[PDB]
Parts: sequence; C-alpha cells; structure tokens
Amino acid sequence: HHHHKIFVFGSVNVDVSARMAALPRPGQTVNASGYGIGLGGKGANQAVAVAKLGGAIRFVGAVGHDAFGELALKQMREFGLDTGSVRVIDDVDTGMAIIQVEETGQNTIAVCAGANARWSSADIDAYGADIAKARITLLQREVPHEANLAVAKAVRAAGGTVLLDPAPVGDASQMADLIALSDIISPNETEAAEITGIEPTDLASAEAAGRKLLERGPKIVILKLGSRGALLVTADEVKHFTPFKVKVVDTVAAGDSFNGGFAVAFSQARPLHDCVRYGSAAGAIAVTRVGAGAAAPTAREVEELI
Amino acid sequence: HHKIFVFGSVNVDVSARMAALPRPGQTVNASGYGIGLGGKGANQAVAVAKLGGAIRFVGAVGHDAFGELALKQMREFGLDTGSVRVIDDVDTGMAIIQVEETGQNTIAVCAGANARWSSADIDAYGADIAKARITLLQREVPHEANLAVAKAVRAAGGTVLLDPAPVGDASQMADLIALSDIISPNETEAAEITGIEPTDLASAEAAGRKLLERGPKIVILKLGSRGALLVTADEVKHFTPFKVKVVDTVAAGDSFNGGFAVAFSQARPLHDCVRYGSAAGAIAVTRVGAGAAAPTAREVEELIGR
Amino acid sequence: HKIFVFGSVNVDVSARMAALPRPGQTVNASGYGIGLGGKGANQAVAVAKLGGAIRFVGAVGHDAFGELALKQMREFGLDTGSVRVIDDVDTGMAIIQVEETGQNTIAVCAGANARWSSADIDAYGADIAKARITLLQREVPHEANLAVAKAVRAAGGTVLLDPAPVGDASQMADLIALSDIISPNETEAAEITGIEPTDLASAEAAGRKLLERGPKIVILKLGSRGALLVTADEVKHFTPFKVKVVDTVAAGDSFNGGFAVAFSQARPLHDCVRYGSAAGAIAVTRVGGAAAPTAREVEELIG
Amino acid sequence: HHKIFVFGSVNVDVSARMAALPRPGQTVNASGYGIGLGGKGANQAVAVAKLGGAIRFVGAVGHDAFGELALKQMREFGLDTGSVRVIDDVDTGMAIIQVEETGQNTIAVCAGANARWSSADIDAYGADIAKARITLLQREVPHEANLAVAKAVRAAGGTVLLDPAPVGDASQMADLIALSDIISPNETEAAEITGIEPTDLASAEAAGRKLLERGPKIVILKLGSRGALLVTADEVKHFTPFKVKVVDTVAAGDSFNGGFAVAFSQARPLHDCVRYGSAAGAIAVTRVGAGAPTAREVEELIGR
Amino acid sequence: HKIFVFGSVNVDVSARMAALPRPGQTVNASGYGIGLGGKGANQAVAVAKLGGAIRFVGAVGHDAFGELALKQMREFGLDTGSVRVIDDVDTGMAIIQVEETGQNTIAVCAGANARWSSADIDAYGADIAKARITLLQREVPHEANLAVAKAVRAAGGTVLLDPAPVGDASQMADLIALSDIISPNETEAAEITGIEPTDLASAEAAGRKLLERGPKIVILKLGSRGALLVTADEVKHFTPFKVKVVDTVAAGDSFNGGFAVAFSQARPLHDCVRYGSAAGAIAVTRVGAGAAAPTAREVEELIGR
Amino acid sequence: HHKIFVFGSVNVDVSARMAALPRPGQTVNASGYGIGLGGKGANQAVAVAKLGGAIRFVGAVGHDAFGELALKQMREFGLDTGSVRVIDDVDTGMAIIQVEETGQNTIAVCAGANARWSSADIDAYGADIAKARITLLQREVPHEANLAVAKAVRAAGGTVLLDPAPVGDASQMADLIALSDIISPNETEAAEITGIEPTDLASAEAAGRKLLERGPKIVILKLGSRGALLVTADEVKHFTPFKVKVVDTVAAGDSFNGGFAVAFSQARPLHDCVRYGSAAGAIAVTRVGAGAAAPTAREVEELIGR
Ligand SMILES: Nc1ncnc2c1ncn2[C@@H]1O[C@H](COP(=O)(O)OP(=O)(O)O)[C@@H](O)[C@H]1O
Ligand SMILES: Nc1ncnc2c1ncn2[C@@H]1O[C@H](COP(=O)(O)OP(=O)(O)O)[C@@H](O)[C@H]1O
Ligand SMILES: Nc1ncnc2c1ncn2[C@@H]1O[C@H](COP(=O)(O)OP(=O)(O)O)[C@@H](O)[C@H]1O
Ligand SMILES: Nc1ncnc2c1ncn2[C@@H]1O[C@H](COP(=O)(O)OP(=O)(O)O)[C@@H](O)[C@H]1O
Ligand SMILES: Nc1ncnc2c1ncn2[C@@H]1O[C@H](COP(=O)(O)OP(=O)(O)O)[C@@H](O)[C@H]1O
Ligand SMILES: Nc1ncnc2c1ncn2[C@@H]1O[C@H](COP(=O)(O)OP(=O)(O)O)[C@@H](O)[C@H]1O
Ligand SMILES: [Cl-]
Ligand SMILES: [Cl-]
Ligand SMILES: [Cl-]
Ligand SMILES: [Cl-]
Ligand SMILES: [Cl-]
Ligand SMILES: [Cl-]
Ligand SMILES: [Cl-]
Repeated sequence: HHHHKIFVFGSVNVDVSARMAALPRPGQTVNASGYGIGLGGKGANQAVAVAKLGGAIRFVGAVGHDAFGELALKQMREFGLDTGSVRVIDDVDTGMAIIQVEETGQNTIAVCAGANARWSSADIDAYGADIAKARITLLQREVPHEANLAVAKAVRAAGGTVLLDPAPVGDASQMADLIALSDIISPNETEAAEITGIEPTDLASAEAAGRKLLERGPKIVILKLGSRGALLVTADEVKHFTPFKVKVVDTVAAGDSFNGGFAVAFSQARPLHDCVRYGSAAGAIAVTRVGAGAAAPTAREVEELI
Repeated sequence: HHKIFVFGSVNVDVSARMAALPRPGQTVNASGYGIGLGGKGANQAVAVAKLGGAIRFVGAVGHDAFGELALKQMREFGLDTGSVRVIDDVDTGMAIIQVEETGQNTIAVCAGANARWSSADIDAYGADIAKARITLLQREVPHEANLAVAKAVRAAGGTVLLDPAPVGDASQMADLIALSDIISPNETEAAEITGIEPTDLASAEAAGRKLLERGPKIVILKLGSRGALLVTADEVKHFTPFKVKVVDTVAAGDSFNGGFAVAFSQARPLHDCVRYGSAAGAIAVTRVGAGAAAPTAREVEELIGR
Repeated sequence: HKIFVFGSVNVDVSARMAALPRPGQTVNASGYGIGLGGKGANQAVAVAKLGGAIRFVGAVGHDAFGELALKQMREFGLDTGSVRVIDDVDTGMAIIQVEETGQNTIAVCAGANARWSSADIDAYGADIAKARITLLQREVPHEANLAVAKAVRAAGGTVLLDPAPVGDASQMADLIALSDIISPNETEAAEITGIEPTDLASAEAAGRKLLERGPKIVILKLGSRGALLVTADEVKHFTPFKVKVVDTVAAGDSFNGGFAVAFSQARPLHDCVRYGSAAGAIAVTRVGGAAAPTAREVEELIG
Repeated sequence: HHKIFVFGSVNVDVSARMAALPRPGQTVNASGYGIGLGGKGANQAVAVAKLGGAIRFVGAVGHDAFGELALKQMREFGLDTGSVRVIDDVDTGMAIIQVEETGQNTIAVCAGANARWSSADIDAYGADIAKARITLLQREVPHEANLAVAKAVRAAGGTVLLDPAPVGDASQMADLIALSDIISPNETEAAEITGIEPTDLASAEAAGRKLLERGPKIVILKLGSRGALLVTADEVKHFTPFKVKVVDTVAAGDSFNGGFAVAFSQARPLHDCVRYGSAAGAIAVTRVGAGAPTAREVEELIGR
Repeated sequence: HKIFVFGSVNVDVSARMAALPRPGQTVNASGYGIGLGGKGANQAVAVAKLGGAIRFVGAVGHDAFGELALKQMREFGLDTGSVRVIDDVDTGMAIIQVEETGQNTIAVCAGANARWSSADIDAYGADIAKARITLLQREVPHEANLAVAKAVRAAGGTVLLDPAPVGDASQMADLIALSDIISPNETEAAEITGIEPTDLASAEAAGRKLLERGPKIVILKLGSRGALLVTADEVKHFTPFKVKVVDTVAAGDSFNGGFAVAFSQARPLHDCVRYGSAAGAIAVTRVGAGAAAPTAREVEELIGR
Repeated sequence: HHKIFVFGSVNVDVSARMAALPRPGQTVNASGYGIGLGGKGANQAVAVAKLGGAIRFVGAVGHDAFGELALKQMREFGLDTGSVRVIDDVDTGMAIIQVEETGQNTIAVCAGANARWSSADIDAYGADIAKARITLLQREVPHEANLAVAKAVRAAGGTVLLDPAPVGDASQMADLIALSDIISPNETEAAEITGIEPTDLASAEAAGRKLLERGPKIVILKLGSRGALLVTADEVKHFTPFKVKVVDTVAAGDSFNGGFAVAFSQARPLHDCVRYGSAAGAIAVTRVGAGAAAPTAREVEELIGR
C-alpha cells in the first residue's frame, strides 16, 4: 500500500444527462433520444482523475442517504476511489445536475447543491490529520466557502500546497481571501477574465493576467488555454506548453483531468515542468472521449502520448 | 384479469425547481428536486387504483434503478405490478422537468422502455383485455401497440377510452380514434384533431361533433377551469367544475380519466361517470402531483355531496 | 324516411350465346335483355319492393339510358326524386356476354356514378340523419361513401356496408371502420381478412377478423349455405331455405334489402337476418329484379 | 308514293370504348360508350332521308325498350317510321361492339326481329314497292324476303340497287343478284363474288364485267380511298375520290348508296348519280357515325 | 351478224301410219319423210327466210345425216359456216311416228347437240357481241345456253328464250333470270308458273308471274287464239290472222323468227309481235318447217290485207 | 541596487522631559528636550544601516525645516536618502513626546507627508522592490500603499517582513498578512490579531500556529524580556534573552527587525537570523535612542559570543 499524498475536498453530484434534437423552449415539451446517469461534480471528477492516473488519493465529499448517493459511492469505488471519508448525510438529497444537450452541442445545466451545501468550517476539523500530511490539496468552488477556507487554513498550518480550481468564479471578492491562501491556481480563459479583469486573448495578455494573479497570493499560475495549450507563469519564469494534437470529441471537464494529472506529478516530486505537461496530456486524452468515468485518462495512455 | 385495463407509458419524473430556467449555454443553480413516478399510463392506472377500481396495468420499465423506483412506487399506490415488463438493455423512460419560480416549466421526455412495445407483444394480454369492461389508452407508446390493444377490445365487445395526448400525428391516430368508443380530448387536443378551438360551449360542441364523425360515439371535452362537455349523437350536457382551491393543475385530466373509468366499471349512468371524473380532476388540482396525493373514493364522494 | 341508399345506377346490357366470342370474332347471340343494374339501384329496389320507406340517391346521365333507368325505378315502386341527372355524362352501363357453359365477360363504364364528390353529399345531410339504416356499396367514389358514413356516425345511425366490389382493399379499410354492419360474401371476406370461409369454422374466424376493423355486426353471406352472424357476443348459423335455383345473380342485393327492411322496422336482429335470408332465397328462384322479392313472398317462405 | 323504297335490317348499336378486351371471367372497365341507330337497312334509309330523298323505309323491331329507341332515333333523323313493323314477342336487333385501344373488336349480334321476315310478309307492301323509282336492299334480312321484294320491283319495272354486304352465302345470292338492276360491291365483296381482287382499275373492270354476266346492268365498285368505278356494257368510267380529311370510314358505303339513290330518284344523269354518292361517301368519312351527309354539304363538296 | 341463234340441229324421221305400234307389235306404215328439224335449226331457217341477217351455231355429226342437215339449211338461205362437224358422234335425230288420227310419238337422240360445253362458247364471243337479239331453246346442254346468255348479258344484248322443252323447271329458273324476252306457249306457261292460261285474264296472270322471274317482255303464244304481250307497262292481245289451217307444227318457231327479224330491224315492239303473229299464221297454212317457213313478201301481204 | 528595501513612516520626534505632565490650561517648565529622527520606517531603516545591511529606504518628508533635519540625521546614521520623497505643500511628520520624571509618556502625532502615500506612487519603486532580497513594512503609512509594496514583492518572488505595529484595525490588515511571508508581532499585537494572549510558550505557540493559517510561513513572536519564539510549519524554537542591563526598552522591536533583516540578507541560517535580531534587541535596550546609539555588528557579534 501507499500513503495518501493527495487530498481532494469538493462536491459530489449525480449527473442526469439527456441528448435531444432540440432544447425545449420555455413552456414546451420535447422528446430526447436518450439519457444517462453517472458520477459527477467537480470534486468527485477531479478525485477520480487523480485515481485513474495512479495517485494516492483521499477524497472527502458528501452524498445524501438516498438512491443517488448509493449510486455515487458505487461508482467511485468502481473507479478505484476509497469512499471511507465520503460523508453520508441522512435527511438531505444527494447533489445532482440536469444536463440537456442538443444536436449542435449547445446545452443547459441546472445544479442542486444537495448534500454538498451542508459542509461547515467545523466539519473540516475532523480531517485535519489527513490534510496535514497531504503533499498537495485540490479544491474547487462547488462547496461552501467557509469549508474550503478551513481546508486552506489547515494546509498553510501544515505547510502544504493548495491547488485551487477557481471554478465556478461566483462571488469574485469572496474568493479573494481563498486565493490568498492558495499556493497554485489554474484558471481558464473565463475565470482569469473575472478574477483579474484581463481577458487572455493571446499569450502576451495571458501572461499579464497571470502576473496579476501572482499579486493575490498564488506562487504558481497555470492558465488553462484549452485548444491553445497552457501557460505557466511564476515570478521567475513564463513557459508556453504546446497543446497535444488529438481528435477532439467531447471537451467537457478537460480542466478537471488537467488538475488531476498535475496533482499526480506534483505528489511524485516531479519537476514543475513535468507536472504541467502531465496535466496537459491528461486533458488532451480527456477530450478524445466522452465523460470522465471509465473514459478518464490513465497513466498508460498519458505517458504514451508524452 | 380485472374489470379495468390500462396500457401505456411508465416514466420517472426528475423535477427540478429553480429561480430561472437556463438559457442555452448557461449553468443555473436550482433550489431542489424530486424523483417520482410519472407517465400518462402509470398516472391513470394509479388514479384508478387510488379510487378503488379493480385495474390491471401493462407497461414497461428497464432493469435499472429508475425501473425499481417506478415499480415500488406503483405498489405503494395500490397498483399490482405483475404485468409490468422489465426489459433488459433498455433504460426506463424518464422526463427532465425544470420548474421556475414564476411557474413556467420545461419538459424533456425519453421514450425509454416505452418504445419497445410491438403489436406482437399485445397478444400475450388478450386474456386480460377480454375481461375488461373498459380499456384506457394514451399516446406515449408505439402506435401499433395501441392499435393492437384496440382491436382486441373491439373483437371482445369492450369499451375503449382514448386520451389523445400528445396529439402527435393526428392523421396517424385517425384509425385509433376509429376504434375508440370514448375519446376525451382537452382544449388543445380538440383544436389540433378537428381544427376547432373550443373557446366556448358553442364551439366546443362543434369540435365534439366533428369527433363523432371519426368513430367515437361518446366525446368528453375536458375544459379545465370550465368543467367538461359531454357530446354524443343524442345529447349535449355541460358539467360545471367544482369550486376548489387551485394549486397544481398538472395531470388533472389523468385523474379525470381514471375517475370516469372507475365509475364506468361500476355500471353507473354515463352522466354520473363524467361527474365522478369531474370531481376527481377537481381534487387533483388541490394538491401537488398524482403520486400518493391522488384523489380517493372517500374524497370524491365528499365533493359530490358538498 | 327510414332507409337511405346511396349507390350506383347502371343499365345492364345482357346477352346470351352458345360460346363467348374470341378477339376479332363475330358470334350470334341467342337473345338479350336490358334491365336496371348497379349495386345501389338493386338494393334500393329490393327495399322498395319489400315495403321499406326508402330514399335512393344515385346518379344517371341525361341520355336515353338515364330515362330507361329512371322509368324502370318508378315502376318498381321507387321514388326517383332524389336521383341526380347530370348533363354531359353517360349513365352507368355494363355489357355482360354469357357463354352456354356460364363463362361470362363484363365491361363496365362508370358513367355518372363517378361524378359524386364528398361535397355533393352535404345536400343530403337531413336525409342521412333521419335514416335508421344506410346502405352503401363500392360502386361510387370512395370520398362520397366516406362523406355519407361520417354523416351517419355524427347522427348515431347505422351503416350497412356491402364490400362489393372489393377493389382496393387498403383504400376501404377506413370505410369499414365507420361501418356498423358489414355483409361480405365468401370471395369478399376471403380478400379482406385473408381467410377463406370454406366452412363455418373458418367463416367464424374471418368474421372475428372483421370485428377488429370497426363493424360490430358481421353477416357473412355464404351463398347456397345460408348466412353466418358473427358478433362479439354470439355466433349463429342461418340455414338456407330449400328453393329451386334458377339465377343467383344479385341474391346478396336482395338479402341486404331484406335485412334493411326488417331492421328499419325494429325487428330483432335474428329476425332481420332471417328476413334477408328469405329475400335472397326468393331471388335465386327467379331471373333478375323485375320480380324482386316482396314482403308477401318472404313472409310465406318463413312460415 | 315515296319514289325511294328501302327494305332491310334495323339494329341498335351498343359500342363500348375500352382498353383491353375482357378475358373469360374477367370484369374490365370501359372509358365510355355511345348508343345509336344501326343496321345496314336503317343506315341507308337514314342516308337517303338526310339527303332530301322521298324515302319509305320498311324494317322490323321488337316491342321492347330498344325498339322504342330505334324508332325514336329514326324520327329524329327525318325518317318516317309509319311502315316499321313492331313485332311483339321478339327482341329488337342489337349488336355489342367492344373496341380496344389497339383496334381489336369483339362483336356479338342478335338478329332479333330482323330474322322474322318471310316471303309472305312482303305482299303487304306491294303497293309501295310498285311506286318506287328505286329500291335499296342489303344482306341483313332473310334471303326469302329479299327475293320477294325484288320480284315486286321487277314486276313493276322498277329498279333494285343491291348492296351485297355482308356477302354471306355467295352461292345463295346468285338468284338475288339476277333480279338486281344495280349492284354496288366494295373490294372485298367483288372479290368474293367474282373471284377477282380489284387491286387496280384494270382488275376492277374485270371484276365488274363478270358481275354484268349475272344480271345487273350497272355495276359500281366502291374502291374506298381511290373512289369508285362504274362498269356497264357500254362504258367504264373511274370517279376519282374527293380529297377530304379522313376520320372514321365505317359505313361510308351506306352514305354512298343513299346519295346515289337520291340522285337516281331525281332523274339525274348516271354519272352525276355516281358523283353524288362519291361526295356523300367522302363526307361520311370525315365524321364519326350516321347523321351522315346532307344535301347542302354534298353540293358544297362537289363544287368546291 | 345482227341475229344470233344457238341451238339444236336434228334430222327428223317422220313416219305416217294408220295405228302406232303397241309393245312387241310390228305394223305397216303408209309413208315417211326425212328433212331438217330441231328447235335451233327451225328458228334459224325462219329468220333466214324472212330476210334477217342471222348467224346460226349448231352441231352435226360427220355422217350422212350431217351432210343432209347442212345441205337443207343452205337450200333455205342459212349460212352454215358456224355449224360444227364433230367426228365420232351421230347427228342429232328424232323418230316421229304419227297416226292417221293425229296422235304421235317421238324419241329423240341428242347426238352432236349434246357435245356443247360452256368452254366451247368462248369461240363465239365476237358473234354474240354483235347480236341485237339471241334466240335460245332447251334442246342443248344447259351449261352452254347459260354461257351464251352470260355473253349476251355482259355485251348488252337481248336474249329471246323459247322455254321448250320445259324439262327440269328448277334448272331453267336461272336461265330465265338471264333472259330478256320469253315466249312460252300455253302448256309451257302452265308448268313454269303454275297458272293454266285458259283465257286472257288467266294468261295475263301467268305472264306477270314470269315478269317476276327476270324477263322484261313476256309473249304468251296462245296458238289458235293469237298471242299476248305482257310487260310491266302494258298488256296487249294480238288477235290471230284468219288463215286456212293445214299443219300447225313448229308454228311457234316461225313466230320467234318473225319477232326476232322485226326486232333486229328496230321496229316497234308491237310491230315485232304482229310480225311474228303473221309469220306463225303463214306456217300453219303449209306442211313442214323449212318449206312451210314464211317469207318477207308473204308476211307483209298478210299484214296489209 | 540594494539587498534590503524598507518602506515606512518618517517622523521628527520632539521629546521633552519634565517633572509633571501639564494639565489642561496649565503651563509647566521642562528640564530639557531633544529633537531626533523617529517613525517605525526610519527606525528600522537606520538599524539596518547601523548593522551593515545594504538598504534602500523609501519614505516621505515635507519640504520644510524638519524635512532637512530628518534627511540630515538619516545620512549621519549611514542611510542613503536618495529615494526619500520630498513633498511640497505638506509638513514633515512629527510626534510631540512629553515624558515625566516618573516615566509617563504623552504623544501627539501628525501624519504629515507619511499620509500622502498612494498605491499608485509605489509604481515608481518597482525596480528597487524587485531586486530586494527582503522588504520591511510597518503600519505607520497608508494601508493601500503597504499592500501595493507587498504585491510587488509577491510578483518578484521576494520576501516581505511585516511588523504588525500599530495593529489598529486587525481586520483591515488580514489581506496584508496574507501577502506577508514573515510576520514579527509582539505579545500585544499577537493577542489582537489572533485572540490568544501569549502569557507563556504554550499560548505563544498557539498564537503562532493561528498566524500561520493567515498566510505567513514564518512567525517570530517578540516576547520582550522573555526572548522571542520562532514558529513555523516545521519547527518551534524559543530563543532565550541575552542578559543585559535594561535602561530603555523603547523601539527594541525595530532593532530586532533590523537585525533579522541584515542576517537574512546575508543568507545566514534562519536560526542565526533570529538570534542576530535577538542580540540587536538586547543591545538596544541597554541604551537610550535608536539613532546614533543604534546597535552595530561589532556589538551584536560580541554579545552572541559572550
Ligand atoms: N483540444 C485540445 N487539445 C490539446 N489539449 C487540450 C485540448 N482541450 C483541452 N486541452 C488541455 O486541457 C487543459 C484544460 O482545458 P480547458 O478546456 O481550458 O479546461 P476547462 O475545463 O477549465 O475549460 C488545457 O490547458 C490543455 O492543455
Ligand atoms: N380549476 C379547476 N377547477 C375545477 N375543476 C377542474 C379545474 N381544472 C381541472 N378540473 C377538472 O379536471 C378535468 C381535467 O381538466 P384539464 O386540465 O382540461 O385536463 P388536462 O389536464 O388533460 O388538460 C376537467 O374536466 C375538470 O372537471
Ligand atoms: N341456393 C340458395 N338457397 C337458399 N338461400 C340462398 C341461396 N343462394 C343465396 N341464398 C341466400 O342469399 C344470400 C346471399 O348469397 P350470396 O350468393 O353470397 O350473395 P352474393 O350475390 O352477395 O354473393 C345468402 O346469405 C343466402 O341466405
Ligand atoms: N378517303 C376517301 N376519300 C374520298 N372518298 C371516299 C373515301 N373513302 C370512301 N370514299 C367514297 O365512299 C365510297 C364507299 O367507300 P367504301 O369504304 O369502299 O365503302 P364500304 O364502306 O361499303 O366498303 C367509295 O366508293 C368512295 O367514293
Ligand atoms: N290456227 C292458227 N291461226 C292463226 N294463227 C296461228 C294459229 N296457230 C298459231 N298461230 C300463230 O302462231 C303463234 C304460235 O302458235 P303456238 O301454237 O303457240 O306455237 P307453239 O305451240 O309451237 O309454241 C301464235 O302466237 C299465233 O300468232
Ligand atoms: N530585556 C531584554 N533582554 C534580552 N532581550 C530583549 C530584552 N528586551 C527586548 N529584547 C529583545 O528584543 C526583542 C523585541 O522586544 P519587544 O519588547 O517585543 O519589542 P517591541 O515590543 O517594541 O516589539 C525581543 O524578542 C528580545 O529578543
Ligand atoms: Cl460494492
Ligand atoms: Cl451528519
Ligand atoms: Cl320510274
Ligand atoms: Cl343543312
Ligand atoms: Cl354494232
Ligand atoms: Cl549634510
Ligand atoms: Cl508630490
């Protein structure tokens, strides 16, 4: 066995996805050609991504005591994720999202916090042992802010590393004090646009956007630029990482794969450059497929691409 | 082998309340959701069961969790589920309902196992159709299977109650209506089938007389807030609505049809049958959903005495 | 008026000869006759001569054959006041040539019978509504028959359909769906249901098939073997009356008129099938019909 | 009175246009039909009447519906039906011609009342036949009755124009021809009577001269599209056809004989009589069916 | 020539006796005579003796009776160029046995007269065409008489038919139909039509029956009572001329020759019948046919008396 | 190009000694007075210079007599004044100190030029800040100016030593502490910031751990006569006080920060930096005044080797 070097705290959802010819207009009933139900949520997705890439992973999230919660746990373990630290809350509904997708790819999403919204800064104290010994710690913005803050404080207290995915941006000022406690931050084009006000329209403006993030507490900024690669910005360097050429199929939650892959290399003490490249390759393989379950990138697939 | 026979769809309704529906490309935060039994066939069969009618229900669900939930809730409402097909390798039909604060909704329905029905399959139920004093049909299952049920009833000298919802292809249902002894369209369905919008009792009668030409001998125009209108070759009677507190009018027609079906199997006069459905619909609007809040015989008789 | 008949009017040019002529040949005919024809006028006359209160609705051309058809109708007791005379069209007409052995060749011109439209039927909305039973055949445009059937349905009447000639089976599946009573014979039931009624066991099977298509009452005309009544609730075999057989053409058209008359008089259903069965048997004993069975004759046969 | 006397068959013609003849046991549909007066007797009698001839037509019909209609059609054509015998207990003559879209025809003919004539029946018309300047006959009634009419004309010194159509028993008509003063066969009939096929004017004269051996003094070979050829013991003259737009050539011979007989009854020169029949036949082809050319049309064509 | 005669040529063996022989008996006769005979020859000689331009076609054998026949005809003015002489056949000849009371008995061998065939008549198409009138009888093969009558009909001429002997009444029905003039005596009219002409009323009815059979002119030879002209336009009775009667044999043959001769001369029909009536009366005043045959001078004298 | 950057307040101190503090409306005589350099900015800069550190000092004085005086005394204490801004139309900062023989102090402070600093004014010193190994801030200048400097250091990957003195509004400076790599609060300032009174080494440590939660990686609790406590995520070490003849303990913390900065800028181990400022603090209390009488490298090393 292996000590848990990566700690992920974040949301657990059951995603109900439907494919249809046309999205329903207000007041309209339409037909869909099919649907699926699978594990979802920024927390569980990133934790799974770390697991499929070989990381020693400890995921902490909450499901309800209901049929969707039993489904979320059953999937995560089918995905090699130990659910020992996943809270089961009786008298709350499991978080869950409604995803409607039409032929052209346009979609509408609606998310119910469910068991994710029950986290308090006090509930985090129970995991301070696991957090304090974790080499890197992944957060998102799909759980209550006081709970994310409590994790970030604990990490600073132990002198660890907080990787923050600032997604969804939400209240930008409310996350200003979360970013201050983060050690690494990985915004995409939109998120960096709201946090700094600078739209990363090209590589010169994206470097200016990253240098503004250096002023807010993070020491490493990794601007996820989608099809145009990634930009690593620090006080001491700026390096563009060329995107990997792949057949694009479904680009949803590629960033979630990116953070996971980065966190696995980081937990392995690989040099920072190798960490960014491992994340960018994990994201590249994540677009070549549909979904982030069994189709999530593995170490074998990623390293062959590299 | 029961005096009332319902053949139709079984859905699972994933309803999601939220402040505003998502515009295309948008993510929204919903305030909560529920999962429950739906479908026009399962609604109407449950409405008969809760009103004390002896009913045999025929429908299909997948061998998945949503199938298990539909079967279990059917039993909870008094419906015997022994004639419900459980088809492997096919998802239970499901509907994604998004409900706004203002009230505007948005539905997306996946046929699911409901689409697996064939005219061949109906031969396995010829026994139950023979003993049926009335047979309820809707438009949420393959047309050839609806037609096969209709032929069995007509050969057996029974009675067919056709809810023409959704209208779909009105020309395709021309033959199903031809074999339908009783047809119960609401305002919209009457206007689409005949081209006459029932804006008043004069016009509603005219739409009903246009339907008499197509095979039915009894037409029951459901007018929502204005009650119903019985039209036949011999009489026109307008049934006033019962004064009730309106809360959620969805599927008020489904409870009206089960109310009529039960009173019909009880050999009650035709007028009494329509009144029973008119009361059962009235109770259906006073509560939310059909489910375990579906009208009971106790409640209906109370409303007629009032 | 309690019986409404909407159908074809023909003039039947019938010729008898020892052998039918081959292409390009000229033969001599031992004789010929000319009489009223067409499934519509035959049934309408059979009802008239049996004492029914009937309104016949047919079309004839404004030519000599039109005046021959109207004249012969009036002498059989049928009021022709509702028979349209159409200018610039020929009356319906059928040449029949008969060989000594019986092999016959027929050529039919639709004439005025093809001029009926579904809009033309609105002029008879009041008649159709007041009728207790309405007799229809397949010798007029399908759109016109459907208009009549829709009128009866709206009014709650009864539609007696003789599916003759069978013609396009698919086109008339929807005329059957609006029919209350259907009266196919052996050959017609075979084509419609795909079941040959070669005996009473298979005849019931075919009749049950027809019950799946809209009619509630099926009366299989079985020729020399009587008729079979098939409904959701009963099956009865109506044995034929023993009679000397002379010419069996259009015996079914007197059976349908006999049923119509008894039905219009509110007699029990079995009594209506027997009354039609007697009228058919009386028809076979004579040629053509100028001697269409009468109520007096039919009642004598039942006793 | 009535200088021109015609005796022969009266028919009603039911003609049905249709696409493919019915096979035994089949029921076909026909695009349409017409119904009109028929029979070579009535056809020629109507031809004379419409051309201004004083005509007394004698024919037999049944006491049935097609009789009344045959009589009604005659009157509208301008033919007096006072001498048409109506026999009760017999069918009127009738034919059923079923044409095809390819041309094939199936004809069934019931002789009807036409077969009832006897040699005795003719004596009731001994007066009329005597006054007859000319007498038209055909081969569609009993032979015994044709002979009796001929004997009556010969006994009064009149004239007997015989249309030898249909030929039928060529041998049985050797004695009707001998009582005939004028004979007007077409190509097929002349070939079947004399044995000479009239393919060209020389061979047609050879056929006519053989016919002169059998009693007729005048022979008029109706050559169809090439006119007609007059053959007698003293002369042979070809009568060129009139150039006309051909449409339907059926029974143009009947319009020819009637036109000749009208000119003959008016005492016109023999050549003028033949040319009048040539013109009447030319007009008859330009249309479909009888009422057949009129005198105004025949003169218009002759002088065109 | 303008008159054509086709018919029989006989040598008549006439024997007189008191009583005809009964079967098996042998009886003496008081005399006999041999001379020309036959209906073809008799009418041909009468035409020649009355001055008419005549072409006679008959057949005789190459035997003595043929040479006798031929010599007599030339003795009476008849050119015999067109008389066939067939070898291997006996000249036509009749056996006449006459009682002293008047009755008589005749047995006729056809001889060369029977050798005529329809084909043989093609050789006289030229002579037939030039003929104004053609005289026929019933003493030659029927197919040959028809062949001639067809040639006259096609040529537009006239066929005078003497329906004698009557023989098969159905066989001569179609010879009468091609005949323009017919001159039966009382008995011949009786068998052809069925009406016995016992007087002028019944004689006319017999003539009108013959008018139905094709001929345009009927001349009923009534013997001692004259003749009757019957046509579709007129009926005229020609009284007999008063003459002393001696032997009336073949008086009809002289009547047909008289009519023929006047016809070829284009005299009116009435005058042709009277010319025959006069010639017939002259014939009865004398005995025999060729010798008794009248002449133009004898006829005109009688007509002018 | 200097290895230490100090930014802060500059004051002229008018110190007056008398027997009794005047009461309102009263005029008392003072035995003597002196006029010298002051302000936490200048004090820390002067101590750095007097200990041998290469320092660039940034502060503001007016264009008046006290501006010339402060500049003159800075140059005497070894401090290059090239980068001290001189602002026209504003007085030089100045405190008025009246101290009794008994020992009761009384201070009235005019902000003067010190309050003119803005966040924009800091952009002129981005070059110096980027080259600085360590940077010292205090709480005697506008807050947005200190935050501007701290952001500039974060961008350049430098180090920010924060003296949280005067604490003032602790909530205001929570975002400045997040940018502060090293923080050196005394007992009173630690109690205000965290809420824990450092009465002994257990409570002092607990306050230090609570301060690590707010972003700083190194905490140095100045305990005065009881030494100092170094607290980090990896270690806790109590640095015993050097035995010295206490005379005047005023501004001993400023000498402690100057000593730490100097030994930090020479790359001495962390422990050797804490003891360097421990010794410089001890010397500072044996004498009066933190100007010409500031400790020196010779003095500090001699105490460390005593
Ligand atoms: N089509 C692509 N080709 C190559 N790399 C890709 C592609 N899409 C995504 N990636 C990689 O995945 C990372 C995340 O992409 P992005 O879509 O910006 O994430 P997010 O989910 O935050 O939008 C990028 O930095 C890039 O390296
Ligand atoms: N507001 C109401 N008050 C009283 N009765 C009602 C009301 N709405 C519906 N009903 C009853 O329920 C029946 C069904 O109504 P409707 O909503 O038209 O059917 P559907 O739901 O199929 O459109 C009506 O005939 C009526 O009797
Ligand atoms: N030979 C018969 N004896 C008795 N009844 C007969 C006879 N033929 C026909 N019928 C009666 O007439 C009806 C019609 O016979 P069918 O020949 O089928 O009519 P169609 O002309 O319509 O075929 C039968 O149902 C029967 O009752
Ligand atoms: N196409 C034509 N043009 C001119 N005259 C014609 C034409 N066809 C027929 N005739 C005239 O009509 C007469 C009869 O024609 P034909 O058809 O031979 O008679 P039938 O119908 O008896 O055979 C001919 O003699 C000729 O004069
Ligand atoms: N006795 C007579 N007296 C006057 N004329 C006669 C006499 N006999 C005959 N004729 C004339 O001869 C013609 C022929 O007489 P008939 O006896 O009829 O000839 P046959 O009997 O030979 O044919 C008669 O028409 C008549 O004109
Ligand atoms: N009496 C003393 N003996 C030894 N060292 C001292 C003494 N006073 C102060 N120091 C040193 O100076 C540092 C700062 O003292 P402190 O009173 O906290 O200053 P301030 O309160 O002004 O921040 C202490 O950590 C200690 O090392
Ligand atoms: Cl498990
Ligand atoms: Cl809990
Ligand atoms: Cl005349
Ligand atoms: Cl005119
Ligand atoms: Cl000449
Ligand atoms: Cl100086
Ligand atoms: Cl300034």
